[PDB]
Amino acid sequence: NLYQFKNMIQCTVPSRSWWDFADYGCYCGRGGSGTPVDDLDRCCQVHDNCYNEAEKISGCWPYFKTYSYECSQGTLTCKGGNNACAAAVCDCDRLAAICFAGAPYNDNDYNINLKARC
Ligand SMILES: [Ca+2]
Ligand SMILES: [Ca+2]
Repeated sequence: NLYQFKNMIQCTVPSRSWWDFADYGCYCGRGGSGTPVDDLDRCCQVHDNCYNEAEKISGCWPYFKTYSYECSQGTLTCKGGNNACAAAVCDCDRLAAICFAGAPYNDNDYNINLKARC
């Protein structure tokens, strides 16, 4: 569920306010298309793709379905016992939260002119 994803980003990118990822590049935030603007945007692109794949599981609604996970220090894990939809959504969220921590965040890529730049 979105709340859990938020908590994962809060946990993997402590130095950046969690809400900074909501409207970044061509893919971070509601929807997305075009060529990713940088590595962070590519992380979002793959996350978007990941959710699309999870949605193929009947009745699997990524923003809603809750899953079991833990985030402590140097660990972010999806726990067992998650059903197929929760396991797929947790992995998409875990891997994106991690990927976000590997990419430079460029303030020039926040809230861009989508028509011109994507
Ligand atoms: Ca998106
Ligand atoms: Ca925007």
